Amino acid sequence: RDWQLEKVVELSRAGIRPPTAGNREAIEAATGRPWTEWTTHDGELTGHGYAAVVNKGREEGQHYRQLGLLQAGCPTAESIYVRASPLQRTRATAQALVDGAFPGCGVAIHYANGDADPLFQTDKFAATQTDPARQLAAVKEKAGDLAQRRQALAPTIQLLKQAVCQADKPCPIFDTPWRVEQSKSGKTTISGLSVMANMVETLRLGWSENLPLSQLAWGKIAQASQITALLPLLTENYDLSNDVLYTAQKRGSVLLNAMLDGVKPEASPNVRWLLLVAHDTNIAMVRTLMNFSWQLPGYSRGNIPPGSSLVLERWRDAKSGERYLRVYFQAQGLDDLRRLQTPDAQHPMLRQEWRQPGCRQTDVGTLCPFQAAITALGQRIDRPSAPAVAMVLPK
Repeated sequence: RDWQLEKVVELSRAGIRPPTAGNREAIEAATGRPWTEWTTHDGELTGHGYAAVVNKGREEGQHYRQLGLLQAGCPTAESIYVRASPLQRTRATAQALVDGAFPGCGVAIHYANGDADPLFQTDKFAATQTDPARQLAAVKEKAGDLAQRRQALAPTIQLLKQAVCQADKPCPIFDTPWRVEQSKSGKTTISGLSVMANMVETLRLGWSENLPLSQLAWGKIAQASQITALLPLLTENYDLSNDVLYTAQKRGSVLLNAMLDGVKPEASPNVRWLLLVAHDTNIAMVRTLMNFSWQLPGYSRGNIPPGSSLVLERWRDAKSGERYLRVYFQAQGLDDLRRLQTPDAQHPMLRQEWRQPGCRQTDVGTLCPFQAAITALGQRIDRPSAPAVAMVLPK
């Protein structure tokens, strides 16, 4: 064996959800019409979502056993530690991953006893909140000419409008020019764009969910390519929120730091696989701190599909004993999620590997000298916003 996988650190997004309660209200207001009520409650992991996540977890359990990272059979405390954001959907997604990865092993997952995890709900902690003033300057600065940004996305805005608006009946959201706004809590948002993004996320999830076409966008969206054509609005909103460097630094540093320290030797806990299950906003902030941009086929730049994940693998050369870090983002394509396609040779997981000068191509993927990789991924971390977190939760 030329290469030995030593440690996995993984940050999964929650699986397929219906829109959140807030999303629903914004998007129904924005389109002057009610949207499909799913058989899943708003914000929770759909069963289809669980199915899709189980399928990824099953392949991943098989993959990592074959690579000798994981023991055969049921895992121990040394095999894996799963830590999920306390929301229902992330817990359920955590359960679904280990459900697939360790068939019948009743593997426990862990989450904070309250509603805030310092790794995830980072805006609930002193060290890891944005300063409103700074946040506004930073968003306004990346945004620049917002009228110019709206014009550039005009075609995509139109496709969204053709999909979600009734002819003859008003569609207010498409009429409001794009401004940076800031709520009393200091959350910034782009008027019009944000809610359009929310709409687009809901359509994508509806597609992925295997909703009937009649309940997705009233018959208007019939093929995966139509979802793909709408995703640049979602990319736009991410560019002006979660992937604004400053926001990523204040709210995402603690997570990236916990992730890099987790892939480091002598890590605590002593586990072969540290699986963190949280939200798209969290993945977005981390990859932005990693300065890791991806574009998977069928998706737009930076897109974070349901049940997707950012992975850090520490590998070891069998000859030299030198250590390498492999970093990638993985997801399933739109139709694959819709079809509950089990990933395999003819329908592989979509994947893009991070790279920098120094990395090398190997049988097991792009591998980057460890210390140079850890240093590079970490440059952008704000140390004061990266407190140490005990990775093993209580209870």
